[PDB]
Amino acid sequence: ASVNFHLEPLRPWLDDPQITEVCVNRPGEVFCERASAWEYYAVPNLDYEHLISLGTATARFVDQDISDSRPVLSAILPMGERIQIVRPPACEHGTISVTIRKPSFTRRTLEDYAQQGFFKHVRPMSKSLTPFEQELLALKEAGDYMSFLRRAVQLERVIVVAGETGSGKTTLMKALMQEIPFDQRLITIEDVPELFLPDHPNHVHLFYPVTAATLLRSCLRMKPTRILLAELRGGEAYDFINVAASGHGGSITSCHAGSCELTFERLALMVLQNRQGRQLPYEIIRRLLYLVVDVVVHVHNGVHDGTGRHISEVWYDPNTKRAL
Amino acid sequence: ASVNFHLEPLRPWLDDPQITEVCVNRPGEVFCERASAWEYYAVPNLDYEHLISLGTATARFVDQDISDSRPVLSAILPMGERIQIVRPPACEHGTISVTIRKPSFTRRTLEDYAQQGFFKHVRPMSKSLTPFEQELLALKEAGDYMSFLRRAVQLERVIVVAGETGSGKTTLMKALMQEIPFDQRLITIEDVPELFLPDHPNHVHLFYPPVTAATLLRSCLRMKPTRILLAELRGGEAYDFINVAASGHGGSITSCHAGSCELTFERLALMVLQNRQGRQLPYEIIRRLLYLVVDVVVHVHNGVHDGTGRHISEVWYDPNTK
Amino acid sequence: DEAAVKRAASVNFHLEPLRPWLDDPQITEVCVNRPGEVFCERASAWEYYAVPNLDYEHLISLGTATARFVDQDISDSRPVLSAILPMGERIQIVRPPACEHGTISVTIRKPSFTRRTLEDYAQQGFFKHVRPMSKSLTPFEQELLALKEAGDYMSFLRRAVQLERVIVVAGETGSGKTTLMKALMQEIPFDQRLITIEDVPELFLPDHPNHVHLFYPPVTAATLLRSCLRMKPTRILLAELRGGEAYDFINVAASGHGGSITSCHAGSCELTFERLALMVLQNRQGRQLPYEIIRRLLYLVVDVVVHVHNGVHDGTGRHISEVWYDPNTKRALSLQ
Amino acid sequence: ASVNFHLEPLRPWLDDPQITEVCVNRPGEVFCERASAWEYYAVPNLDYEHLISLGTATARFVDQDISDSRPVLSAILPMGERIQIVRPPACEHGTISVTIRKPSFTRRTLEDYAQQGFFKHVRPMSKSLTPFEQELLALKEAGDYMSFLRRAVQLERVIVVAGETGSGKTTLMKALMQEIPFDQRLITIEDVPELFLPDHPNHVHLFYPVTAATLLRSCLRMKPTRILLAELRGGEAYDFINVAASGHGGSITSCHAGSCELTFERLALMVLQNRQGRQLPYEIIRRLLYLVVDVVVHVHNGVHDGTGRHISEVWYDPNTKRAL
Amino acid sequence: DEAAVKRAASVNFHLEPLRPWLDDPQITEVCVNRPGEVFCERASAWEYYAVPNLDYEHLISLGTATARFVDQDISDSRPVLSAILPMGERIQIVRPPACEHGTISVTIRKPSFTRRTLEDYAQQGFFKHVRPMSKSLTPFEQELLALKEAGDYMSFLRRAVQLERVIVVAGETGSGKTTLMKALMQEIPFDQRLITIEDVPELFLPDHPNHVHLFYPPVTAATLLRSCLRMKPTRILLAELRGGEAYDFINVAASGHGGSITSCHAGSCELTFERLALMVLQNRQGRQLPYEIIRRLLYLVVDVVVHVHNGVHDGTGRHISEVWYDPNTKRALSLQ
Amino acid sequence: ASVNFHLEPLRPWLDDPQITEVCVNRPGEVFCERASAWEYYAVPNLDYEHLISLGTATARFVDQDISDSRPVLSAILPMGERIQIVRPPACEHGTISVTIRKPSFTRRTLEDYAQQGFFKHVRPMSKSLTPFEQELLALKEAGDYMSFLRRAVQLERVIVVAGETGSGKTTLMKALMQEIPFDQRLITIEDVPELFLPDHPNHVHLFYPPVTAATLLRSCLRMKPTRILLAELRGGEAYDFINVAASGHGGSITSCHAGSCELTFERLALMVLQNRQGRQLPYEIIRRLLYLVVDVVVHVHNGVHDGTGRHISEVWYDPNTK
Repeated sequence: ASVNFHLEPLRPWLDDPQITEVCVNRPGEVFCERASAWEYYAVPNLDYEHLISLGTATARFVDQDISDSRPVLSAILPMGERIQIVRPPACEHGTISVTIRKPSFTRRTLEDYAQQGFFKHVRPMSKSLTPFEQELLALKEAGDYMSFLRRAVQLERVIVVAGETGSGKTTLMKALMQEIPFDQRLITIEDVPELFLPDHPNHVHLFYPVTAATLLRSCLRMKPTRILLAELRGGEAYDFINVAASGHGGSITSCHAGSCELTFERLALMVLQNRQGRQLPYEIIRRLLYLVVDVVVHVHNGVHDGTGRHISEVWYDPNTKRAL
Repeated sequence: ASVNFHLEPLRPWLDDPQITEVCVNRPGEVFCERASAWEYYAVPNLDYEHLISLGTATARFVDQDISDSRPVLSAILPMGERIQIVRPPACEHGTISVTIRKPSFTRRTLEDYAQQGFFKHVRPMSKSLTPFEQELLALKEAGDYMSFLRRAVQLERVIVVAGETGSGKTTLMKALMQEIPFDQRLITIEDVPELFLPDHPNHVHLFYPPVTAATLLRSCLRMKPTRILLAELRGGEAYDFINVAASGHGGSITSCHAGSCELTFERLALMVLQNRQGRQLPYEIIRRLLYLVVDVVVHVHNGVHDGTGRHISEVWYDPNTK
Repeated sequence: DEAAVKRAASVNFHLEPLRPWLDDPQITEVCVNRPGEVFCERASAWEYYAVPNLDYEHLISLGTATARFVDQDISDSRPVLSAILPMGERIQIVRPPACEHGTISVTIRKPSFTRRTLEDYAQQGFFKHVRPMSKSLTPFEQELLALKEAGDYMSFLRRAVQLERVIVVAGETGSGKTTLMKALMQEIPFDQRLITIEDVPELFLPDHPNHVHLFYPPVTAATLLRSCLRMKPTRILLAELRGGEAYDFINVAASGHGGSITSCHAGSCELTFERLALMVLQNRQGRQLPYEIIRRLLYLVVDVVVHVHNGVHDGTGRHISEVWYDPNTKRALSLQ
Repeated sequence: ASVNFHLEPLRPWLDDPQITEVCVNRPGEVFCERASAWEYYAVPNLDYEHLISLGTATARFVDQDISDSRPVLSAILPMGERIQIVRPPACEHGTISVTIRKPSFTRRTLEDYAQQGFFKHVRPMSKSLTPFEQELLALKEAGDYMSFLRRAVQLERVIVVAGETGSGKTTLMKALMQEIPFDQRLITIEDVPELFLPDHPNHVHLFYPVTAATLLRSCLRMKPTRILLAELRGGEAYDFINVAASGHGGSITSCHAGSCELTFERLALMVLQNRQGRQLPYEIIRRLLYLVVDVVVHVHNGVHDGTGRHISEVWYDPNTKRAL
Repeated sequence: DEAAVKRAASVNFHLEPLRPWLDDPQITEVCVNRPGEVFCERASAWEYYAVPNLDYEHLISLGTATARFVDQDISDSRPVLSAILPMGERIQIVRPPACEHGTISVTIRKPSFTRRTLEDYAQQGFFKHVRPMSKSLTPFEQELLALKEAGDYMSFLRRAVQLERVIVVAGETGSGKTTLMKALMQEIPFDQRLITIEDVPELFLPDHPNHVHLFYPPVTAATLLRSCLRMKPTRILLAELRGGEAYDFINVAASGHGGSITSCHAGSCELTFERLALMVLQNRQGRQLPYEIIRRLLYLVVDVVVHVHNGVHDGTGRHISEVWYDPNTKRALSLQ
Repeated sequence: ASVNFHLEPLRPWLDDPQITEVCVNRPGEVFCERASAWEYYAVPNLDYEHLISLGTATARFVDQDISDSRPVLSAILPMGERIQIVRPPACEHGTISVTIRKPSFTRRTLEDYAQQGFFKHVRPMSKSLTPFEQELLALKEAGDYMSFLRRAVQLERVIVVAGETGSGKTTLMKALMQEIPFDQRLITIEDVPELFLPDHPNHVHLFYPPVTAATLLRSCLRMKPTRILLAELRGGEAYDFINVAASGHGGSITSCHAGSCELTFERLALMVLQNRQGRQLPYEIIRRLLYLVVDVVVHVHNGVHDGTGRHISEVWYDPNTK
């Protein structure tokens, strides 16, 4: 009842059966998902103070605490909605991230599905690529790497930006992010603010001094279109694999590595830092990386020959992704 | 004697030798198994309050407690019946679930079994694929995926509905559940109420907010279900799921967030490694357990880029691996 | 001195009705399964004797006296007792929550006094049948193997029990495992000593006078299995393998207790071994074993797996799907 | 100085350079080793009380405590002697086991060794057995198992007595122990007193309610001719292997097992209970058992045929001990 | 507001003598290795500039001001500092216990401002030499391989350094490893930026003006290796691999810092990899790696091992026993 | 300046460029290495008290402590010299051990090395067995075990003396030590003083009663020994032993209680598994490390039964494994 009172400013979209998700990224606004598309609404009556009290109320509704020491909260609402709340240390200051995912009521028979054309698009078996994969392979083969990278982001390929320390990985990552359609929901996970999103109104900045791993798990309950982890460095690599395997595509991240092949090499080493990652045979880890990582872009300092920063290699091998 | 008193409304079925199981899913009704088939009986004088008091009496009989914080109870009654009681944090509100399994007393000699045909049906065990499996393989081969899925449910294949979050897995899972014969006993395990069963009168809804999906799966072993319907596999329960399915509980339907059919088995393995026992298993053994237990994986795709919309991208079925 | 002497005299007092069997050098084991009777092991053969002046209360008192002699308690919350008696006898006592109500189980092991030198052993023919130098081949497991390959599964199962093979009855719940297990138990010779371990009284033995029913509601199936090692059973009949006991089962069987029959919920023969292995991993010591070793232990210990299926789906009815028997892998492995 | 005072009654044998070891098994006596042979001396002035105070004095000489809670003590004496002390819980009541091992001063050149015939007895390489091994193999082949067992004990083979529960293993073990020459030093490790030694004056009974494992390690510092562990049951199996691999031969022990092959099977499982035992691949454990265990005698109940207790099998395979 | 503004102004004050380089858009890195000079990276090339009005005390003050701006301390017990300056520059500062006495090391990384879209990258030719599609074969490591097989080890070693191969100088203690390492360092082009990590000042660089000597006596060889990632060295010269640093070394090298030369006490080339693997296991994260993966990392990262032996035994004198070079296994492995 | 003061009696050798190492093993003497050869010098004014004060001064210079409970010290002097100091719990009584290693300053180009013959001796690395190895194999083959053992010590093979307790391993180990050239620097590590060296003036006796055999082995790395003589391998030190031997310290002689040569490697592996790092190594890798590091195993047998008496039963040598 204390929770339901604090959910009052969200009633229009909470009661609208056409809407599947109700998000608050910062005071004053709401983003709602209606048929897989996001809509903006200006709700001024929704102060930062209001959202802070919303958090506490929800915490007290079940065995739990909300904090500064415990900024990430998961809860189930009276009417069956799931709510994820991230507070000010773990998310951008002055903001309180809320994601409410409404229960699914849709009832169709297998016959109803049939008439919707639900069984018309099953890919039979073939090692044959999708039209999108063919397209990317052609652009690469043509040597048009700019178009390749733009299309890869549009076709929601998982992209790892690789490079030697001080290579400009973050900058390239930022360039790639500008190719993400502006109406998609983005969540950034970082330690120091760099991945700003001026053209992507529907976004949440998450911060770890709470780890990158816990934030990645938080994202699963946050309905992002893409997750943008600034950098893979240790045990999170396993969680990253897991998140991407879960269906969260279109991710862009970065990794210090001396080449494309060394990227997969170093990512494997990071997986072995996870308690679950350690249980996986090495060959399985390497297979997971290939199933999940679509593109590796390596940025090179240009020093054995004074060429300056340049891209040394772009790795893309969907034929091993198809087969394996 | 306190438990026996509360058991009195069930005497007609508890004393009938033809009956092996006596269930109460909600106040006012009883379901009984006679020769592997369930029968409904309306029992008016079996209030919600009567069942709560039944629970406490049975708890005290074994020197245990049962309330909101201890909602799952296992006990053995003095006449040898085993009783499983789930109360309403862990089961549907205003509802108590009771399952009484009666002792087996039948005596038959080796000669009795033979003349009744107990040794006549011993199959060779050729890796040549059971009539049913050939039927399912033929449908997939023909590309009749609707009939395939209907038959799979009817043939009690273990089915995992896969897809990314918000791709309609639950809805498909619900569509597949409507293909389960209406006279079968069903138990749902979920954290949000979604898997409603309007056409399956014999059912129990179990809930987890310690009570977990894993404890609820273990509870199901003592509850005589025909199928177990776990809404979603997410962590350590995957191991318990494997174990339950390996124990001979077939016809399960569940879901799993995954980016493809292979990624489903890939993610399910990672979930098994979250279990204390699952961790002891070599990865190859986990992958082998999944193949022995999981018959079908249906992957749902949102069709965003190609503008295809909501569709099935792949159906995995390989009984030549099992 | 006196304190110990006083405590020794009380035990002896309650041992009085067993005095004849306890003093006879030709008797090695002395058992009481229930009020009014004793079973004694003569030359590896059991003999029945009626002792009416040996009621329930006598045995209760016997328990407590023996407990006190070790300074322990045989209460209803501590119903299993092991002790070494004044004359050197090992005694195991199980009381009424852990054994059949209105019964006490007593097993008295007796010490040697006769086999002191190697010359003694040779005199009573201990070195006479050392003839097996452990055959790399199959003895007349080939008889069993032929019956299986001839398809006569009824004879196979009867012979397997007679030949003391370890048998696991498998099937889904409600498939009739217990009933088949009981059918198989009727094939055990009626003069053999049997001990059942169950949660629910189901494995009744009308034709096996020398038996003890043990029960678990701390007392578990595992503690009861360990207790059996100190009773002198011919076979141990654990109703069902469900968790950590699986490891104790393996160790009981590997210690030379043949002819065990048990059950396990499983969807096939292969899924039986699969599920038994998971149960082993529930044990503190089972966890230390590599998976491949657990699977090897199962194959060394488990001779036959009979899987039961309810044919209601195809309309076949109650039948056996598969009988698993592979002494050749038991062989290879044990020789590997 | 407090230690040296308590070592006074032992001066004759401590200062005798001909003697390498000075043992006290119980109040009143001393056993000394002179040229690998033991000698008895009656020393009445050496009370139980004297030995208790000897222990404490030695404990206080270094960072340590002697107890009931800490009954096993290792120390190095002022003049370089090593002393092992076991007190009343861990050793037979009313006794205090002392073993003093004197430092080695012998100086020989390689030339001195040569004239002593030190290089005359090197076994070249052959898979050929020693005369003793040939002898045992012949007795076994002849079917004379009584003579085989007697000779095995005399030839200091490591013997495991196996059997089903209630088989008479201990009794056979006791029968085998009577074949040990009466002038050899014996140490028994058990939980309940059964392995009495009326004809072996030089002995120490060790007890665990301190484990069988810690007692086995204690034996290394106690100069036994043979170690007699009543029963192998868990992790000690590894320590047993280690002790036997160390050169301590002539051991006799027991193990519940359903056959000879099941003995090695069960012993392997016990090794896996040790923290170090777990590191060994299974094949290595099985190889260690074969290198260390010479004979397995299985005692059988005689029940499939009413034959009574008998020996079912005697396992002896030195040809796999030679090769592997 | 004001507090932060006041603290921002102090840093800028001490940044004044670097103002010309900091404001020039064509300059990307700005370094101070010692009082009186700056080195700046123009187009991946270093340039020397003399700045006399930039003494030791200036740099001390610069450190403290930057520390305060992050609210930290650059003391003699905390001599390594990382910070992000007001205009976005990353700055690494090492002071006098951890670097050469009477010197401070400053490295200022500068932010982009120009490469915002993919169109920008193409304009400055970032997509021009993506031509290597990573050859499964050997480029002109075949040149090195021929020199080794021709037996011209002197040319081989010179070329290996020029070709920026990772080189480990191996040998027993007192075999002259350090001297050979110094000989090999003279083969590094004099215009490359070098950073030495040592316990003992030995790796002097008279012919390499752009260098920083780092020292470990908490500051360790490992923390210094991590510090190097934020300076902008061409190569890192760790005097000796001894323990847990081996893992950081592997990660520095795998991150794209080619041309490293180091040493290791070992009795042969094979014993080098053997000992390096043991050092990796001294690392908290190194311990998580299976042994086979550690050995694979070593092969991916270490190009050449030169083993030195003192021929006093045979009377051969100071010589090289073996040169190990196997790009074919590096290859197979990285492609495996 | 406090350390420099106490260093003044060593100035002649600390300032001589031809000298690479300056050692003090006991009061009154110095040993210096000039061109890989040791030289003795009598230094009267270098009392036991002077060396204690040297230790403390050096400790304070690096802000550490040195007494009975902290007897091993490692430091770097201001002129770049590394100094290892062991004081008399951990080393012989009335004795302090000092080792000063001087910085290497030599500059040579690739051209300088070539003309001086630094690249001329690069061997093929054929698995065909070094002249010395053939010599040793021939002696064993001829059955001349005395000459074999003498040559092995001279050729600086790592030798493990094996046998059961009280079989005379120590005595043989001492006999083998007399075959080490008298001008080589030796360091013994023991818990009871037994490995006396009357004919080896340049030596240090290290003792362990925390100080262990393992810490003492690591100390030896900074002490410039020609050979390390660990009395006995018993536990976790085995790993450090392997590591020291793999680091290029050859000519080691040690002992190990074992019932045969194969049982020696068998027991040494078990000892390695007692080390925290040793535990991470697969067993096959431990066994391989032992074979790479251990050249000879001599087994001593008491000859009790056969009445043979004290003799060598087997000599293991297999350079075709290394």
